[PDB]
Amino acid sequence: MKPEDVIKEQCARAKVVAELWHGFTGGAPKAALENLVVEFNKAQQGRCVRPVPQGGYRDLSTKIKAAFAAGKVPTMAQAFENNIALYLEAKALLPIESLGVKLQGVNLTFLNAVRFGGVVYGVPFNKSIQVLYYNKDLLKKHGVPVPATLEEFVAAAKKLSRAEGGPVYWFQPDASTFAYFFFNLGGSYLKDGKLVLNSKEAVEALTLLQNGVKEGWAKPITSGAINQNLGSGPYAFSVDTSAGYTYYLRAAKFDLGVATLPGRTKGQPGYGLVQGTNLVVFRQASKEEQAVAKDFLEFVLSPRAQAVFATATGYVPVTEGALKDPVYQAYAAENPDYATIVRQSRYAKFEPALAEWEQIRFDILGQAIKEAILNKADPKAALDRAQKLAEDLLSS
Ligand SMILES: Nc1nc2c(ncn2[C@@H]2O[C@H](COP(=O)(O)O[C@H]3[C@@H](O)[C@H](n4ccc(=O)[nH]c4=O)O[C@@H]3CO)[C@H]3CC(O)(O)C[C@H]32)c(=O)[nH]1
Ligand code: NA
Repeated sequence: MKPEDVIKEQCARAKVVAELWHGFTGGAPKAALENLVVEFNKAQQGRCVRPVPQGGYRDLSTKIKAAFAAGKVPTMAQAFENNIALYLEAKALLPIESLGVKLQGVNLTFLNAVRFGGVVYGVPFNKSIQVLYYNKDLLKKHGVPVPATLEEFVAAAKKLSRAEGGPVYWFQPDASTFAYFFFNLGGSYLKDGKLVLNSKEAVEALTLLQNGVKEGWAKPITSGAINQNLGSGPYAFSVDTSAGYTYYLRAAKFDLGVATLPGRTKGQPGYGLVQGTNLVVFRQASKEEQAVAKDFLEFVLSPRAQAVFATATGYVPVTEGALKDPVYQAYAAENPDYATIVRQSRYAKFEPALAEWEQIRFDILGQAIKEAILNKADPKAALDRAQKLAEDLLSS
């Protein structure tokens, strides 16, 4: 019996059920969420959370949009910072501390990101950082150190690619991969509060990827996740969400490494994109539903729940207390990758929290990166188009 079967049963015998719409399609993240919910439901007296899978995160936002039109929101959902900004336009969200959920010791990297007009509207739950995944076997084979700088990263990819006869830096042509290169070549999306997609650092970042493809050291992955493509051709590195850890581990036929991101200099690791989601609570939910939300959120923020979630998935523990939990400690003592993910979570950048950001990152920025990388569109012309489309979307 799967944990979602156990939850369906707990929920059947409950007098209040708080629905939690999420965007986990399976693997470790879906299992860890459900296991956490099973445990919460068991300590309650007929008060339950029902996790409802809505597809991926994009399917999730579309389902929540539909929910607003219909006037039937769930009690909780996962949200990106930009989803929070959008739901706040609708005034759809309960201030988190109005529930009496205590947030002291939540990492300010995550807590800052859920604060709008000084008010916290989300609980950091499943927060990821990009890390460098690598093939320790293939690097040892050719005597190539883990690269510490972007310069060493490009040299390693070129040297390994020539040795193995194939592009060893694997990347998705998407906003998430672009963010790593953009941020770490000095880029910033907002200039005096205006969204700029076509700055010289944008052009430089997209050019580096496109030159990578031409020169034969960067391999665009067009079909499924990087971890879904492992096994065809030599692989040295990717830059990818920490929540892909269990996916990399299950798929890898080689000894998997995790490192901090290459930076401009050895003085500091590069910045990683913060991804995954916060839990929000909808004004429309009943007093009783909101009360279960309140208890669920205190449970999810407990050191044990965060320790178990983070060690099962590769997400970043969102609390100082999680790091002092002995379950976390015992995982970290036998697996240094958990410390690597925490170390990398210190060098952490967000995309803009604009209501329209979801549409822009996929259908505009995402497209322009695909045009340059897959159709050999001029990097600057592809981003000049993106800038034009985003300004049309954002205008007035
Ligand atoms: N809607 C919307 N999505 C957004 C936004 N910002 C970023 N993202 C997407 O967040 C994903 C990273 O979030 P994360 O929770 O760190 O990782 C996910 C999965 O990515 C990852 N996974 C799943 C299957 C698999 O084979 N491998 C694997 O690594 O496991 C986790 C649960 O699904 C990226 C994925 C993307 O959709 O291509 C674009 C990115 C936004 O603002 N809105
Ligand atoms: Na999955």
